[PDB]
Amino acid sequence: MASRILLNNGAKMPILGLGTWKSPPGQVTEAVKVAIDVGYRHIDCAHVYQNENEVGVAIQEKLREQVVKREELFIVSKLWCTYHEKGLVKGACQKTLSDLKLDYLDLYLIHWPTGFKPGKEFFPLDESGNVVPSDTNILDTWAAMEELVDEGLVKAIGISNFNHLQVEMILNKPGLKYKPAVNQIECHPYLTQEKLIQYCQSKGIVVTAYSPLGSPDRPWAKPEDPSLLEDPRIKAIAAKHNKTTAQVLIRFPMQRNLVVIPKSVTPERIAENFKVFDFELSSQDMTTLLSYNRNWRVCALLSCTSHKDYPFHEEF
Ligand SMILES: NC(=O)c1ccc[n+]([C@@H]2O[C@H](COP(=O)([O-])OP(=O)(O)OC[C@H]3O[C@@H](n4cnc5c(N)ncnc54)[C@H](OP(=O)(O)O)[C@@H]3O)[C@@H](O)[C@H]2O)c1
Ligand SMILES: NC(=O)[C@H]1C[C@]2(NC(=O)NC2=O)c2cc(F)ccc2O1
Repeated sequence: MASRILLNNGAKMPILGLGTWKSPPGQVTEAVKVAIDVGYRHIDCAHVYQNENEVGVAIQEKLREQVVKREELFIVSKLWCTYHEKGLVKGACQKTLSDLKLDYLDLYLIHWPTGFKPGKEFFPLDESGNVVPSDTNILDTWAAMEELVDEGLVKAIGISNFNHLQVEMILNKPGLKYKPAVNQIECHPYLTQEKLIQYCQSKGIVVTAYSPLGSPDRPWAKPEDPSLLEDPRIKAIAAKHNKTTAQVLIRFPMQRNLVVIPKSVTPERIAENFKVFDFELSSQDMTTLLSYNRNWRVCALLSCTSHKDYPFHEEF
């Protein structure tokens, strides 16, 4: 299968990337170095993950070592919710660039459609405990993102956790200069997202699937939540193809024409997770995995359910 998908900005994005949420700062430099050594060319980052400096140390080393050229890498980061104000977006991008040791990003995403009050706290909640919003409109945030393209700091802009109509708001924004290239959303067999994927693909927007393994290291997991890596039905499909459960869970979105970004800091698993271009799931396998949908989310942003722009009220 082809390793890179064409974006609506004319650049090609690797369909397999390395995730870095929850990767410890003491382990993520080695994790990104090993990932680049074994073939990965896309790294998914975010300022709110608090490890971009350490990701940058790895990228910089592999670039200086001439293990890879900058043009061959596809580096993604995300604008955090406390920087939606027009006057804060460039600084937020520039801090990410400085941390990552880069002079441009390949793709910069609005991390959530929800803007929060600016300040040192990433989740600034009022005496009572609810997120304090910003009044900045997300069409104005989008215009600020478009300026980053026109200034050369980013080659592509996109969105993340946007529901279908929020996508629609962006796409219908008066004066729209650049369409979003990507919508990065949670997607796996327990949250299959057919409606939202269809809408986005129909518009030339590429979808990236996050938490493709079900995020077993998510901070709020409970023993009684479903577990994709332990699902006997998924292990059965993996056994049939002589692959691991993780490899099936990574190959599944690839065959829906999605980009996928599994996280690991374990060198053996980083390597294993990339070995997904040598087998094919059947259509029957694909439909069977889709049938496991239960609308179950890893990331529901539970402190923001009353924000004007909370995304997960809408069906899709
Ligand atoms: N846009 C957003 O709002 C958003 C939200 C969530 C996630 N994301 C992105 O998506 C990435 C992936 O999602 P995620 O971090 O939630 O979870 P994930 O990729 O679904 O799962 C990560 C977990 O799976 C384990 N693991 C990886 N490979 C494995 C294998 N081959 N066998 C067994 N276990 C394996 C990892 O363990 P070890 O690391 O210990 O090996 C880790 O505990 C993130 O890191 C982030 O980059 C973005
Ligand atoms: N479940 C949620 O709603 C998650 C999302 C998230 N995970 C992720 O990758 N991007 C994100 O917003 C995350 C990351 C953080 F550093 C802090 C909070 C948090 O809430």
